Amino acid sequence: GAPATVTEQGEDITSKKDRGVLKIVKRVGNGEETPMIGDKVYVHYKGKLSNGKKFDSSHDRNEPFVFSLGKGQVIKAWDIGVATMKKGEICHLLCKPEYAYGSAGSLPKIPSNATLFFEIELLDFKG
Ligand SMILES: O=[N+]([O-])c1ccc(O)cc1
Repeated sequence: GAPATVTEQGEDITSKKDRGVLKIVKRVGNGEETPMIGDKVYVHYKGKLSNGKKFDSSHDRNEPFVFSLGKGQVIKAWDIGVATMKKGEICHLLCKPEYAYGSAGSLPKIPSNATLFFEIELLDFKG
């Protein structure tokens, strides 16, 4: 499935090149510009655990998730991953725990040492 495919066929987008965050672009977005640090970014997404369970989805909430890029308001993999996206892009990210919730996890839904899968759509970004 999609998690396996990004695990096996994704590109390492980390600065450390430690394969902690792997990406596949599913839909190419618009132009060349990506958001900048501090921008208000609007995304639709779903997240799955390695046991197949969907632990989060903005589509299911009928509202985008909104955050300021690069401020640690989201897991490291998102600050890194979303920063690589063009407006309109859809990508898959495979995030190892060191770029997600680590050994702590996030009660109740994210276990310790969890590798996470996301599909993310960048809807808009604004300074
Ligand atoms: O990926 N993330 O950092 C998130 C995004 C939204 C949420 O409700 C929880 C975690």
